[PDB]
Amino acid sequence: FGTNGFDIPTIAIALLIVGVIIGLSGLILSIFATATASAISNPSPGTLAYNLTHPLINGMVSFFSFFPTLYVLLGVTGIVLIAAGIISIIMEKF
Amino acid sequence: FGTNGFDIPTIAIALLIVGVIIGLSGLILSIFATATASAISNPSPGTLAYNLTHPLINGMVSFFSFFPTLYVLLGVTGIVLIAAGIISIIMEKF
Amino acid sequence: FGTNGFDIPTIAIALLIVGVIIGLSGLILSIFATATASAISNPSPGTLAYNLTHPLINGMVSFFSFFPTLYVLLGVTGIVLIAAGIISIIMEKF
Amino acid sequence: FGTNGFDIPTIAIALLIVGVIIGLSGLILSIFATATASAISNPSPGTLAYNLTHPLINGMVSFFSFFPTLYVLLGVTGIVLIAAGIISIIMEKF
Amino acid sequence: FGTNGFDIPTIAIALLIVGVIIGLSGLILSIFATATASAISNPSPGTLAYNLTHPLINGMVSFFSFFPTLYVLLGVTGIVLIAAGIISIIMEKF
Amino acid sequence: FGTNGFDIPTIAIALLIVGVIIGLSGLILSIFATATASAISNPSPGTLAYNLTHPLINGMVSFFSFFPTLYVLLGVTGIVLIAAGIISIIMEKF
Amino acid sequence: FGTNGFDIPTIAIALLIVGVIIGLSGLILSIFATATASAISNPSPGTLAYNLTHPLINGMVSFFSFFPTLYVLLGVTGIVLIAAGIISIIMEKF
Repeated sequence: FGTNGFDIPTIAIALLIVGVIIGLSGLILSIFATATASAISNPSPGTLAYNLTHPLINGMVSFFSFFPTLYVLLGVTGIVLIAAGIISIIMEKF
Repeated sequence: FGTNGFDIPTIAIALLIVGVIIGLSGLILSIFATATASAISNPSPGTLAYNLTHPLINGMVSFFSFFPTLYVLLGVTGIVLIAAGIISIIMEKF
Repeated sequence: FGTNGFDIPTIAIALLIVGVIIGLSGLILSIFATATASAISNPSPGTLAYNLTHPLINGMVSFFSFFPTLYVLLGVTGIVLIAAGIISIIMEKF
Repeated sequence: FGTNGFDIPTIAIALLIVGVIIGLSGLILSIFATATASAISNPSPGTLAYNLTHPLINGMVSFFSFFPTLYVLLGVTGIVLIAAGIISIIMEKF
Repeated sequence: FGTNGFDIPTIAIALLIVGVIIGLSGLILSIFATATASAISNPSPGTLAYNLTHPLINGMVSFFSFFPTLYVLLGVTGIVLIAAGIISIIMEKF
Repeated sequence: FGTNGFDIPTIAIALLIVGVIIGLSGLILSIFATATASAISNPSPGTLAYNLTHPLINGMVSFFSFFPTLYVLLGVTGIVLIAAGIISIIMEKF
Repeated sequence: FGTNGFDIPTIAIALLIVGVIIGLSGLILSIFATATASAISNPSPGTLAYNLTHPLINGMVSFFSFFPTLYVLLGVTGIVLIAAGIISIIMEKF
């Protein structure tokens, strides 16, 4: 069901695959982050260990804050692909 | 039953395939999302784990909100294809 | 019974095939949709699972609402084909 | 009684086999589950053994709740197969 | 008594075979289902064994409810075959 | 009863095997966990043995809490397999 | 009196053998169970010997309750065999 490479069933299973992969990734990251939070303690506000450890958790927070926008881009990409498929169909179907 | 590649029975089974695939994808995603919701807990509003986990679920929500429009495009595509088939029939059938 | 490729018995069996295929497709989709409806539950209006699952069923509803017009186009196509056959007969039969 | 591989008697005995196998599986699982229920006791709501054992029975319940939908899919599959056989007969029988 | 592969006596014995096989299958399934019904008991409405066993009998009921439509398809198939035989006779007998 | 490797009776006995194995595993783990609970005692809240033993039982509890989600994944896997079988049937059965 | 291995007199003597063997087995088991019942006494409800002996008689009762279903399966098996013989006769007798 297509013209050259645009196959709606193929697109459907592609959406299936991306959705399930994203779900599993989120699940794994949440589970692992729980373990990380359990592992690290809070020694003291101003001792040696605090100076040693604080920037690490800061970078953790930063990167995990960067993720959402990445997910947004991943979401938008598929609309572009499907639109291109529609346009390619239109171009030489007539 | 056609002229070059437009076969109404073929289109019918194509619709069959896309419909069943979409149904199965929705079923699987709903079932898996139930498991995800069960797995992740709510630690606290302001502790370390909250900072660690919140953007992930935010991205989850975002992507799952992006899906509906994708399904809409997938729905519209077939009308374009069938219209092109009708026009191609008309062009050289007379 | 025809001139070049227009054969009324062939058209008859073509109608046979398309009708039976459409019937089977509708039957299968209804049966599967019953199972889908049974499988998915309603967790709560505002919890995590609702946010996780609602757009999926929304897209389901949308696509299944798109189907009827597709069936309409499929229905109209055959009239065009048969009319073209009649015109082709008329053109060089005299 | 068929064309290439579609044999109604073969389909009949296939249905025979699947039905009897499903019956035996259900019988065995029910009998074994009775023994499981008899074996495990209820120590106390909050002691060590409860913490040790509860998630296991929870997973038991979950998986046994997953079975019904699997049986539904197994039921639907045969309709698809028989429909395909009918369509294949129709295609080249004329 | 035929043209290429359509033999009315062969069709007759084919109907014989399918009928007797279906009868035997129904007989065996009914006899075995009686034994299944005798074997499984009703422990209690809400105890562990009920949670352990109920979905199994639910799936049993579902699949056995799916059978009738399958038998209907099996019944309809032969009409298609015999009609195709008649049409094939007509095509080149004249 | 299939096309290449999808055999409904084979799937049925596969479900049989997985169900019975899961039942036996749960039975064995519950029985053994009872013995574990009986064996270990509670020395005192703050003595040497408590410091020596508490993290071990903590890890026990953690892992046994991880099991349920694993069982959930195992449950979901079969739906994916059966759906793929149905789709593979549909693809080239017509 | 048969085609390849299906011999009605052989089946008759086979039924003879199975019936007489089952009768003798039942006779022997009943006679021996009478002796068992005579041998074991009832010491007291709560003394050492009761704790020592009760699960044994419980298992006795359980296994003897399992026998009836086994006899049912043994009964059903022969119908399957004879039906297969009839079908095999039908297949190539014509």
